[PDB]
Amino acid sequence: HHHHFNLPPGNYKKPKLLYCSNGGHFLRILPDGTVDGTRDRSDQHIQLQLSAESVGEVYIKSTETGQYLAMDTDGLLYGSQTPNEECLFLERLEENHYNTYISKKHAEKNWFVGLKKNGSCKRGPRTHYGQKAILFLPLPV
Repeated sequence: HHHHFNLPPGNYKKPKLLYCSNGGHFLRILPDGTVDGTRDRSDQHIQLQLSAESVGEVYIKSTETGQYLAMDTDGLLYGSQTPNEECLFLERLEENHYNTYISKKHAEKNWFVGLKKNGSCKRGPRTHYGQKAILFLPLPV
Protein backbone atom coordinates (compact mmCIF):
# COMPACT_ATOMS: atom_id res chain seq x y z
CA HIS A 1 0.00 0.00 0.00
CA HIS A 2 0.95 3.63 -0.51
CA HIS A 3 -1.09 4.91 2.45
CA HIS A 4 -2.01 4.29 6.09
CA PHE A 5 -5.20 2.45 7.10
CA ASN A 6 -6.71 4.58 9.85
CA LEU A 7 -10.47 4.56 9.01
CA PRO A 8 -13.09 7.07 10.09
CA PRO A 9 -15.88 5.96 12.42
CA GLY A 10 -18.89 6.95 10.47
CA ASN A 11 -20.94 4.74 8.10
CA TYR A 12 -22.72 4.91 4.79
CA LYS A 13 -26.32 4.46 5.90
CA LYS A 14 -27.37 8.05 5.16
CA PRO A 15 -26.32 10.66 2.64
CA LYS A 16 -23.94 13.37 3.80
CA LEU A 17 -22.57 16.82 3.08
CA LEU A 18 -18.78 16.92 2.75
CA TYR A 19 -17.77 20.12 4.50
CA CYS A 20 -14.25 21.50 3.94
CA SER A 21 -12.72 23.40 6.83
CA ASN A 22 -10.41 25.35 4.52
CA GLY A 23 -12.90 27.95 3.14
CA GLY A 24 -16.09 26.44 4.77
CA HIS A 25 -17.52 24.99 1.53
CA PHE A 26 -19.59 21.94 0.83
CA LEU A 27 -18.40 19.75 -2.07
CA ARG A 28 -20.79 20.15 -5.01
CA ILE A 29 -21.32 18.10 -8.18
CA LEU A 30 -23.41 20.15 -10.64
CA PRO A 31 -25.64 18.67 -13.36
CA ASP A 32 -23.20 19.56 -16.16
CA GLY A 33 -20.39 17.56 -14.44
CA THR A 34 -18.65 20.55 -12.87
CA VAL A 35 -17.25 20.04 -9.34
CA ASP A 36 -16.70 22.97 -6.95
CA GLY A 37 -17.69 24.15 -3.50
CA THR A 38 -20.52 26.26 -2.14
CA ARG A 39 -21.36 27.69 1.26
CA ASP A 40 -25.11 27.53 0.44
CA ARG A 41 -26.48 24.76 2.63
CA SER A 42 -29.69 25.01 0.55
CA ASP A 43 -27.99 23.84 -2.62
CA GLN A 44 -29.49 20.68 -4.13
CA HIS A 45 -26.19 19.40 -5.52
CA ILE A 46 -24.24 19.00 -2.27
CA GLN A 47 -26.09 15.91 -0.98
CA LEU A 48 -23.79 12.94 -1.48
CA GLN A 49 -24.23 9.25 -0.93
CA LEU A 50 -21.05 7.32 -0.11
CA SER A 51 -20.76 3.53 -0.50
CA ALA A 52 -17.99 1.04 0.16
CA GLU A 53 -16.62 -1.09 -2.68
CA SER A 54 -13.97 -2.59 -0.46
CA VAL A 55 -13.06 -1.73 3.11
CA GLY A 56 -11.86 1.91 3.01
CA GLU A 57 -12.62 2.31 -0.73
CA VAL A 58 -15.63 4.42 -1.64
CA TYR A 59 -17.77 5.83 -4.38
CA ILE A 60 -19.10 9.37 -3.78
CA LYS A 61 -22.39 9.86 -5.63
CA SER A 62 -24.68 12.84 -6.12
CA THR A 63 -28.12 11.92 -4.89
CA GLU A 64 -29.73 14.63 -7.05
CA THR A 65 -28.13 13.67 -10.34
CA GLY A 66 -26.66 10.19 -9.89
CA GLN A 67 -23.18 11.31 -10.96
CA TYR A 68 -20.08 9.82 -9.39
CA LEU A 69 -17.23 12.03 -8.22
CA ALA A 70 -14.13 11.18 -10.27
CA MET A 71 -10.59 12.49 -10.78
CA ASP A 72 -9.23 12.52 -14.32
CA THR A 73 -5.72 11.80 -15.59
CA ASP A 74 -4.66 15.44 -15.18
CA GLY A 75 -5.99 15.57 -11.61
CA LEU A 76 -9.23 17.40 -12.24
CA LEU A 77 -12.42 16.46 -10.43
CA TYR A 78 -15.49 15.82 -12.58
CA GLY A 79 -18.88 14.19 -12.41
CA SER A 80 -19.05 10.82 -14.16
CA GLN A 81 -22.31 9.29 -15.40
CA THR A 82 -20.99 5.77 -14.78
CA PRO A 83 -18.63 4.24 -12.23
CA ASN A 84 -15.09 3.74 -13.52
CA GLU A 85 -11.60 3.37 -12.04
CA GLU A 86 -11.39 7.17 -11.63
CA CYS A 87 -14.36 7.14 -9.24
CA LEU A 88 -12.83 5.10 -6.40
CA PHE A 89 -11.38 6.95 -3.43
CA LEU A 90 -9.49 5.77 -0.39
CA GLU A 91 -11.40 7.20 2.53
CA ARG A 92 -9.18 7.74 5.59
CA LEU A 93 -9.17 9.41 8.98
CA GLU A 94 -6.81 12.40 9.17
CA GLU A 95 -5.47 14.39 12.11
CA ASN A 96 -7.44 12.03 14.33
CA HIS A 97 -10.71 13.71 13.23
CA TYR A 98 -11.33 14.53 9.56
CA ASN A 99 -11.99 12.44 6.47
CA THR A 100 -9.66 12.56 3.49
CA TYR A 101 -10.19 11.05 0.04
CA ILE A 102 -7.24 9.87 -2.09
CA SER A 103 -7.74 8.93 -5.70
CA LYS A 104 -7.22 5.14 -5.85
CA LYS A 105 -6.13 5.30 -9.49
CA HIS A 106 -3.51 7.95 -8.58
CA ALA A 107 -2.76 6.76 -5.05
CA GLU A 108 1.01 6.58 -5.67
CA LYS A 109 0.96 10.29 -6.56
CA ASN A 110 -0.86 11.33 -3.34
CA TRP A 111 -3.71 13.06 -5.25
CA PHE A 112 -6.51 14.11 -2.92
CA VAL A 113 -9.98 15.60 -3.17
CA GLY A 114 -9.61 19.15 -1.95
CA LEU A 115 -11.26 22.56 -1.92
CA LYS A 116 -9.49 25.96 -1.91
CA LYS A 117 -10.52 28.80 0.31
CA ASN A 118 -12.32 30.40 -2.65
CA GLY A 119 -14.43 27.28 -3.24
CA SER A 120 -12.58 26.01 -6.34
CA CYS A 121 -11.40 22.43 -6.36
CA LYS A 122 -7.74 21.59 -6.11
CA ARG A 123 -6.02 19.81 -8.95
CA GLY A 124 -4.50 16.48 -7.80
CA PRO A 125 -0.81 17.46 -8.09
CA ARG A 126 -1.45 20.62 -6.03
CA THR A 127 -2.69 18.54 -3.09
CA HIS A 128 -0.51 16.89 -0.47
CA TYR A 129 -0.59 15.53 3.02
CA GLY A 130 -0.61 18.29 5.58
CA GLN A 131 -2.93 20.66 3.76
CA LYS A 132 -6.14 22.10 5.10
CA ALA A 133 -7.79 21.79 1.63
CA ILE A 134 -7.96 18.02 1.89
CA LEU A 135 -9.78 17.84 5.23
CA PHE A 136 -13.51 17.11 5.23
CA LEU A 137 -16.20 16.50 7.81
CA PRO A 138 -19.23 14.48 6.86
CA LEU A 139 -22.38 16.31 8.01
CA PRO A 140 -26.00 15.12 7.97
CA VAL A 141 -28.25 16.34 5.14
